[PDB]
Amino acid sequence: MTLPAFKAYDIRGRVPDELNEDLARRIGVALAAQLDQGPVVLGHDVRLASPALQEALSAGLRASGRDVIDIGLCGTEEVYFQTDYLKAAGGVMVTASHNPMDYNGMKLVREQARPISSDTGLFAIRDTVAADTAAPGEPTASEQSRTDKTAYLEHLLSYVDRSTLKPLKLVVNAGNGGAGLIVDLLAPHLPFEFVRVFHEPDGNFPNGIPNPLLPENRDATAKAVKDNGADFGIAWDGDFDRCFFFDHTGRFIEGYYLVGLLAQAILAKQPGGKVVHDPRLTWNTVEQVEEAGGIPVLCKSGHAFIKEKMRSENAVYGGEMSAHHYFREFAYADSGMIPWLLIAELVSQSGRSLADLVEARMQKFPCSGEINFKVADAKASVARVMEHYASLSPELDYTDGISADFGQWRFNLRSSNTEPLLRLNVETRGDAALLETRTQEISNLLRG
Ligand SMILES: O=P(O)(O)C[C@H]1O[C@H](CO)[C@@H](O)[C@H](O)[C@H]1O
Ligand SMILES: [Ca+2]
Repeated sequence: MTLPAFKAYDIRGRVPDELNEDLARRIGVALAAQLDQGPVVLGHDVRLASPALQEALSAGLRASGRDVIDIGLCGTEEVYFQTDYLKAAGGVMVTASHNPMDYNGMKLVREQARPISSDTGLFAIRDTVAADTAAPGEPTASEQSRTDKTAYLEHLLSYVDRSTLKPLKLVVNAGNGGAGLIVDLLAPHLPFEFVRVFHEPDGNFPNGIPNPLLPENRDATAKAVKDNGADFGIAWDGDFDRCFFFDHTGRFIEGYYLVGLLAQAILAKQPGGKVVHDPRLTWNTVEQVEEAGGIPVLCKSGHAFIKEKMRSENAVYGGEMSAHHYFREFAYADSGMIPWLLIAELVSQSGRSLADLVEARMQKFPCSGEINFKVADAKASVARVMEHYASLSPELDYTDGISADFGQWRFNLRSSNTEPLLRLNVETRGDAALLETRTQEISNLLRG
């Protein structure tokens, strides 16, 4: 067969069956043969296995003559930023994002933090590793320990005018992932009062997997916000490349509406910029980008596609409805920290709550949120939906699965590139009853 840990965008597996130290080391040797010249930046997340996997990966790399720069415990965006900042040949983050306790993985980038996908070298690494039968060589290169985050921190703060910031009260929920360490390093430079929930890094995840979409993690943050009268709350996944917002009532804000709002914040600083967005949910983003003088640029979802469209278009900002936010000045990479700094500045400067900033957008373009399906025949399921609606003549688009625009409502339906699921997203023009009917009706066609 082929190695199962090698997914489309990255390496995800169960330790030690699909991913282990010998596989990691072999990945190190194979990566040395794919990169242009320069050192390799390594980082890892809080998971229990992640240091041992990094040590193995460093050994394979140094056996093949690449210097390693170990930046230690970190979030995924720091490997991206440090790879670009230090002009390294590439970087590797050991992490399993939001996945179960027995999982780990790796995200790989080349120069300027460009992603390595199955498309673009990750499957060439897989093939090399699959065949590499050789014995581990000895380290012929060094490992430098570069744990200082000053440049990263200074970079993050540069997005906001610190003298316009009000002493807002913010709940932060790191889910025992790694985000609280960055918060605690920024706190001395910010006027905010932080209310820290599930703050300490703990790879045993005592309070559960860092995944804010799970209702127990959701309710922990929503409750902290109401109990403390915070202005809003922020929660991250384990490696904090995803950021989720809660308004002052404790209400979870669908990542879709943050794309348009962050867009407007950015185009206030860089007028006439291009903004990259995905096709799942579109109408609110397009109108807000245009209202702000920007240019909306549609792109297939998935972080490797977004980053490339942004480079090739010189887009100032890009956003997915799955809580990934991308910034040109951040090596065209995603950050889970920049978003909430931008929102904090917006609230401070406008005198508006986060709830009021999004309220009218949510009523103007209600959406279903992402709904996932395991079905028997994904093709036959999709066929049934298209059959049922063909007599209404929807405008179709195949940029990313199927988008069907009916005028007053639309949906996107697409297979996942990382799970064997169908993902559904629906939205209407200010009609919540139509939203519910069409979402139930489509759900029925899918399952039946
Ligand atoms: O499983 P999917 O939908 O193909 C890909 C999923 O993970 C990616 C990487 O975190 C995200 O960029 C994407 O928006 C998300 O839907
Ligand atoms: Ca993540």
